[PDB]
Amino acid sequence: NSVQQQLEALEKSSGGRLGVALINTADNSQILYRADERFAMCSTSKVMAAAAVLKQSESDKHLLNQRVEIKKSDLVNYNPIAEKHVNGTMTLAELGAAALQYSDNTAMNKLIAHLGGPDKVTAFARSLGDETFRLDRTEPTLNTAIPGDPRDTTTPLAMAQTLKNLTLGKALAETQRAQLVTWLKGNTTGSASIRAGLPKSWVVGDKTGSGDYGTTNDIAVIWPENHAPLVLVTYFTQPEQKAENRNDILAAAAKIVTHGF
Ligand SMILES: *[B]([O])([O])C1=[C]C2=C([C]=[C][C]=[C]2)S1
Repeated sequence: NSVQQQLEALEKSSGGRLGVALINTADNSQILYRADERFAMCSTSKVMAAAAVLKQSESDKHLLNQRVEIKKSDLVNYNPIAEKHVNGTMTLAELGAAALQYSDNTAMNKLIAHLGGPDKVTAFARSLGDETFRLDRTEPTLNTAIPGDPRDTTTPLAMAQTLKNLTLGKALAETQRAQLVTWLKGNTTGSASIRAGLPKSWVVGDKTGSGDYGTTNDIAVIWPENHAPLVLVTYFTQPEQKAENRNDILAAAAKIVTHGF
């Protein structure tokens, strides 16, 4: 059975909608499945927010050390790093780390509020040639992931193309590009997702995302031991609002598309 058939068989038994975009930078060949369809990004959009601040930091050498006050009121839901700093301060770099590596929502909203709001993250994405990405809301409401809702969505292919540009490509200056990579490699939240479908020795940098309707996402950059890097986006969402998240589906989708490398 072909990869396309394995992914269609995986989607069918899953009770949800599967979106996959793999980019093999060796020859820029692509494995695509619903790759032009819109999915709620959920926390995977946190990569774009941080990246935007890294871009700013190219022309402002004092930015990433700029201190930001964390008060109790700033605490939305789920603030694993930010809660440890209430009545204190975090630098933008520490916020960019917390947002990516622990999926901290306080950190995400601080980055958004610094940039000037969700529209500004959208604007940044556009400047990278990404005409699909759109961030509309702050945390946690950006995770409603309602079917048919265009807010806070993008497509697997577009997000794979942008992630490639951000981590391996021309989007950021070298120093900034290297920091984003370092941040993604040190993710702590992606063990049961794409990483679970790959060889253990492979190096991986990823940002997971989950929301309502069982929306379960993960976007990764993969460095094999004897091959060029791979960029993989795996998106998955389900019909019913209180569906269970399904990281195992992302691990399964990762294993299917990499069987050959
Ligand atoms: B993300 O997509 O990984 C997350 C979204 C929310 C979290 C906690 C509380 C509300 C939304 S983590």
